[PDB]
Amino acid sequence: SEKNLKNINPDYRFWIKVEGTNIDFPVVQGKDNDFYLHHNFNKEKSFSGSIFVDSENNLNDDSNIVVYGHNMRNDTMFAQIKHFKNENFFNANKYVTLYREGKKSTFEIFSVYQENAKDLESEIKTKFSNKEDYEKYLKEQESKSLFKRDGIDLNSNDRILTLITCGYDFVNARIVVVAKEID
Repeated sequence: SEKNLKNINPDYRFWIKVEGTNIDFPVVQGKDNDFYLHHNFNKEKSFSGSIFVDSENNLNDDSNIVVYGHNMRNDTMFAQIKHFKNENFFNANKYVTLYREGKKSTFEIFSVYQENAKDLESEIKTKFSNKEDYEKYLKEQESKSLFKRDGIDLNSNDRILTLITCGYDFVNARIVVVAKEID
């Protein structure tokens, strides 16, 4: 199954499902963060692209796994990420699930926020010098959340997942959801 996928495209890395949403897709890694904006999972060019993980992510090492997706308002790709801007939806919907080499991992969402695309590009980090900067980065992501997730106990031992898609409230808006690995 995961093998089949890996065949149809070797850039495949994992499956993702976001609780509360129809997001339930394979995720691919390109050599950059442009290819898969403009090409589907068969690599055929396409307006809607694919879900991709940051091309500089080392999935084994990195403290923050960054995944990007189109929002074109039509219930495809990361479109429904928009619901997390709703306080009630946020309270009720909590978990993102990655399946990778036969293995399921679960992450609890603790932050949602919107931001200018360039601003965001310069803020988002996959790599970290040392534990203090990581901790500092974690507190900033949490502190930016539109809503508090109770009892989350965010610290420098955690591993996180960050999801980024288009927003429409202002020009070049991006919406961002951050989640911490649990269990």
